[PDB]
Amino acid sequence: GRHMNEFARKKRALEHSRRINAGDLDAIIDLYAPDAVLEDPVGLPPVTGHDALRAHYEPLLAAHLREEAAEPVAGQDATHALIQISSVMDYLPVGPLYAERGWLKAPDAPGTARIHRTAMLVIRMDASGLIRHLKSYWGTSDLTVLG
Amino acid sequence: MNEFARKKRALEHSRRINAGDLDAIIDLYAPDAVLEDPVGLPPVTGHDALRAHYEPLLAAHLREEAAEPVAGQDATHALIQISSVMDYLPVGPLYAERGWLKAPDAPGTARIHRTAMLVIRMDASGLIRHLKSYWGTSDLTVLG
Repeated sequence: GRHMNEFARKKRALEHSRRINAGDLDAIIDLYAPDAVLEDPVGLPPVTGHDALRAHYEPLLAAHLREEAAEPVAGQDATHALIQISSVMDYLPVGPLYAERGWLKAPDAPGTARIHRTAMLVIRMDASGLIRHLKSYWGTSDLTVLG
Repeated sequence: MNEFARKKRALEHSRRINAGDLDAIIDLYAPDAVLEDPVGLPPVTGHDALRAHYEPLLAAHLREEAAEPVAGQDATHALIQISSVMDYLPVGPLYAERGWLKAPDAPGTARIHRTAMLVIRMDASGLIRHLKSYWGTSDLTVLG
């Protein structure tokens, strides 16, 4: 008994990419419901609630995570927006964790290498515009170690 | 199914739609496949309802251009963004009814553009168990 229209969900999905690029942690977290569930990537155990979300985004902000997002689409189901995201960030300090997980090799800078990743996000939003659930789909074949 | 395999099947789905052969598309689906197109509408399920879903699209000469897909680290998912164009008839009038677009001044030369993102769940054989096609009224445009 209340919901968010396609355009607001769409803009909201673009705002998530926007705030990630702006690098302010407080703003990124504000987009999530207090108990929001993040799967990044889908296939690994979910990150849930604000404190865990902060700890998830901090290393990404340290690696200077940079996203260029394509135009999102919307579901006709009152909650969803999907968006494709191309991303670049430094190998450090996240890369070694992706290496340990089995997702990529290990460059030879590594403090000058960068990582490219392609992902498609499935985003569930409630009537307040808060993200209740975000699934970031990307595999090892969507993960590349650049220069 | 490895990621590579999953990605290609996703691409193959767009290819067979473009080819226009009904049987070849349906052949990609598991016996109990579930299709949601669009997501938010009642699921289409079963061989016979899957055919009746794709038959008017084929008549509309639906063309898909697929972007590069991604795979989930979960052994089943591939996601793919799809831009599609089709003749306004015969499906347009359906969409216009529900208020998803405004009916054109032709309609015999008008086209329908659509942007969608698919979430495909496939079994070990590369058969589609579940396909969620996410597209909204704002992802739908009437051409000419």
